[PDB]
Amino acid sequence: GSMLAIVRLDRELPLPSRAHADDAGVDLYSAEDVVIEPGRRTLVGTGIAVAIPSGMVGLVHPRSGLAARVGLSIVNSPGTIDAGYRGEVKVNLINLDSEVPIVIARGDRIAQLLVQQVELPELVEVDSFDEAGLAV
Amino acid sequence: GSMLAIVRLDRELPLPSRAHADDAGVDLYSAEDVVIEPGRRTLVGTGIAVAIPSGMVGLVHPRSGLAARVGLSIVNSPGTIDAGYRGEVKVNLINLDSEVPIVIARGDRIAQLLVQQVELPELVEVDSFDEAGLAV
Amino acid sequence: GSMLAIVRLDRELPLPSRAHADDAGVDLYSAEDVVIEPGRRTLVGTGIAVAIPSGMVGLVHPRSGLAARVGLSIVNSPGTIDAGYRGEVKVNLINLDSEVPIVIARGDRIAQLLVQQVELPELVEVDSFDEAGLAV
Ligand SMILES: [Cl-]
Ligand SMILES: [Cl-]
Ligand SMILES: [Cl-]
Repeated sequence: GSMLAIVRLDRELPLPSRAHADDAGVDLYSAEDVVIEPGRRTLVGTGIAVAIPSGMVGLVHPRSGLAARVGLSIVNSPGTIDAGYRGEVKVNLINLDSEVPIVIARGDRIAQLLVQQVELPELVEVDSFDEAGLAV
Repeated sequence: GSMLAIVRLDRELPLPSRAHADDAGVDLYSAEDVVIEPGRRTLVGTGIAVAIPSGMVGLVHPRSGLAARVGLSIVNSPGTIDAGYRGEVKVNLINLDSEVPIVIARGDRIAQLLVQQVELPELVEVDSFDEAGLAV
Repeated sequence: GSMLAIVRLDRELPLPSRAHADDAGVDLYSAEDVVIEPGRRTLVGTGIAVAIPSGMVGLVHPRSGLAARVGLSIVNSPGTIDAGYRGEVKVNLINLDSEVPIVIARGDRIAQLLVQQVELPELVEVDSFDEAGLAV
């Protein structure tokens, strides 16, 4: 198997973990108590940092279920975390409901983190796609 | 090549299929007739279930083209389907238009399914990233 | 390493490039000057085309930072680009702010392009998941 190094910047939150072996995502928690009014957005810290491996990407998705059903989502979904980035993971949350505010308590699940391989091609300009080495 | 097992829970819908060999996504259909009013959302069944392989993830994306141009999207995009999950695939659809309802007929394309490899690291807490085995 | 062929359909825009070696995404630019009013959407050309390799997918994501903080996103995020598709990459942008228009100048960063491997299974119908060859 493999590992992902994680720092709890906020030591009072629980350590994120993969609940079941097959689960693509790991839930991340809110470091903040906030109320997001209808149609509004706010950047919320998760209180963790990660060391995504070289050649991979971290992907931050909204969650399904009750959270989605109340209209919680992420403005820039999917959020990306580069191997470079070892700062706090912060999530740009939006309330897509038109009438009902979303109350978020500190410790509440607000997003999930996936990890995948990523290709890192150098972009090479061509004048047209009539070049050797391209898909037919 | 490879295969993905699919169950038609709703036997009266057509079987989803990859239209062209290179297509990343396979279109999924609505099992329901519904009208989504401006700014509203609703959870809609696709009438299918899939068996995502161990070590992979299913990813449910909104479609481009006319659907996107009328403002159809998915609240929690991208939706994820774990190797665990063999229930019906349901899509949390939202109408992002401010004035015009979106009419969806049973059998209409409402999302696309991609399949990718996924990494499944165990999350290991560290006090800081000054540890052996990490990207430089 | 690897390469991705890119055509500048609009020769007056700068060539997109991976800013740092570990960056998952490459920023794409607007070929257009446009103002997106609150809650409105518009399809904007990037002035480039790409040749995604066989067996891979291009993924077009919204960007984090100031763009996300003003409410810029993509209706059908993540946008997908197939190995088939060698036309101009166009982005369905939406202003998720309720009050403040988003001004986009020609040359402004409006999205990022990731490249990943993708699985291309043939979908095979089964009557139930009680079949050989499936995850336990
Ligand atoms: Cl490059
Ligand atoms: Cl874990
Ligand atoms: Cl197929």
